[PDB]
Parts: sequence; C-alpha cells; structure tokens
Amino acid sequence: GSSGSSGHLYYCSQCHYSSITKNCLKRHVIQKHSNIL
Ligand SMILES: [Zn+2]
Repeated sequence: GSSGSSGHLYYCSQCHYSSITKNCLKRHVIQKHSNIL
C-alpha cells in the first residue's frame, strides 16, 4: 500500500481554509476577512 496528501484546492490569503477555484475562494476572503491594505 501507499499514503500521501489530499487532492489540490486553492488556499486562503489570511487563514488555513481552501476551496475549488480562485473564483469561489475570493468570496471567503470578501466575507470572512479584512480584504484591505
Ligand atoms: Zn480565510
């Protein structure tokens, strides 16, 4: 047998969250974090 990490997801700019595409992930950054400089 064998072992390893899970399939690819795009990771958040400010936490450990991840999603399918940047087009979904940006909504998490808009809603859950301070999306400012
Ligand atoms: Zn996040």
